[PDB]
Amino acid sequence: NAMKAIIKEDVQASLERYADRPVYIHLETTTGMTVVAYIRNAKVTYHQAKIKGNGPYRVGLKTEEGWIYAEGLTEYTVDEENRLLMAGHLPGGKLAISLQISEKPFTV
Amino acid sequence: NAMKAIIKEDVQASLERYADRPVYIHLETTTGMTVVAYIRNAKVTYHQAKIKGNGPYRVGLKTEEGWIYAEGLTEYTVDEENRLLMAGHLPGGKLAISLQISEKPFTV
Repeated sequence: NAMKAIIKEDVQASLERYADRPVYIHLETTTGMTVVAYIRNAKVTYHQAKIKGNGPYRVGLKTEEGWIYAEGLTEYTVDEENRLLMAGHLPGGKLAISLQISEKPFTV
Repeated sequence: NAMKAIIKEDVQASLERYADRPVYIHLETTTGMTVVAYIRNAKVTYHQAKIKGNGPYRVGLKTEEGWIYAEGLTEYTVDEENRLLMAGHLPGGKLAISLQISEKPFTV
């Protein structure tokens, strides 16, 4: 739980860090928890990235020929492996989301 | 709305059709609708694929070095462009999901 409330500018700086080179992505949505949609270790290269909103937040990544988008993000951290981990959880709607970016495949 | 109730064996046959060659994927989850998670035109090559359950259904695709998974699918079709379109909608929980596979990028 090194997760901390999102600091917009720090996340933006972190996203630009991983732009223009191949990275692995984990994008998952859960509900009430049961998994709804899940993509793990999708390999992509994005050239533009932006975190928007004032809380919760939404992140959009423009890939080679597509898009990766996540809304409802409220917390994050950059771990010892330098992986940008972001997440959000709405206790009322019982909805959770996770978007993680790493230079290496996600395992355990 | 050419969407029709899922026929497990037909979907399975369709999934195996796109296995082992590069395809484009659209995977999206929405709620109450507002988009929650979205990946459009992710390019992947999956070697194993299976639709499970008895209704709703869940589809798992094993990619080169990751996974694509969607639960709550109830309807589908294969359109004129030979694209496998699948979706599910839970009016009670106000949750929707879409998983689409195509040999070409998704546009309009």
